[PDB]
Amino acid sequence: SRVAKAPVTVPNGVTVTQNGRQVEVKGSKGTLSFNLHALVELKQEEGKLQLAPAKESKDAWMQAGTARAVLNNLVKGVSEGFERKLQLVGVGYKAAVKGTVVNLNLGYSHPIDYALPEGVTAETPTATEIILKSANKQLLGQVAAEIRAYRSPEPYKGKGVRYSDEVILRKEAK
RNA sequence: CCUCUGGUGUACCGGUUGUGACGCCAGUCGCAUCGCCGGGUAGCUAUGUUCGGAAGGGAUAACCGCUGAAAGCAUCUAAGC
Repeated sequence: SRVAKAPVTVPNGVTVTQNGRQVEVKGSKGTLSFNLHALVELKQEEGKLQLAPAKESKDAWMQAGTARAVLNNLVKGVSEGFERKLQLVGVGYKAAVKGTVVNLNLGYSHPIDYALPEGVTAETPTATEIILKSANKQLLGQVAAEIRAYRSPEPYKGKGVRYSDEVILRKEAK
C-alpha cells in the first residue's frame, strides 16, 4: 500500500521508543502511546521509520498502512500539535472559557457547562469563537464533536455550532 | 390501616301494639321476622385515612460519531475509541 511504502520523518526533538507491542513517542508537547498489530513490524533507521508487513497478506498490508498513518499523526502532534476553531452562529448564542470548563448559552432554559478532558486546552478571542488546541488529533476531534452536538446547525438559518471549514446545506420554507 | 366521616353491630339502652303468665295493684318475663320502632360500644369494613410506581448505575437497539487504511482521495470499521 502506497501509504505504508511512504516513510515518515522524525523532526528532531521527538524520540520514538519501541518496546515490544507498545510503541511510545515523546516530544515537546507530551507523551503518546500506540500499540502495534501482530502482523506489523517497525524498523527505525535514522530519523526515518519503515512500516512493513511481517507476512505478505492483504490484511498485513492494510494494518501496515493504518499503523504508518497513526504514527505520522502522533509525530506531527508531538512536534507541533493541532487546533480546531469552532464557530457559533445565532442571536444570543454565547460561550466563555473559565478554568478547565467551557460555558455555553445556546438558547436552552439552562446554561451548559462542559468539562474539557486532560490534554486539550481551549480559549475564546470573543464569545462566538472557540479555539481548541491539543497534541492528540483523535481526542481533539472527539471533543469538537461533543461540543458541536449540543446544538447542531439547521438548514433554514444556519444557527448553531459549526466547524470553521464546514459546508452547511441550506433551504427555505416553501 | 380504623385517629377522622359513615355502614353493620339478633348477648347494650329505651318507646310501643296484641296475647299469656308471675295470687291481685304496681313491677316484669315468654311469643309474635331481633314482634315493630329509635339510638349505639368493641370488632369487621369503604364510600373513609395514609402511602407507592422517586432517583441512580451497567451493557445495548435503530441512529449519530472520532481517528483510520484496504483503494495516495473518500469512508462510523477492517486495528483502535
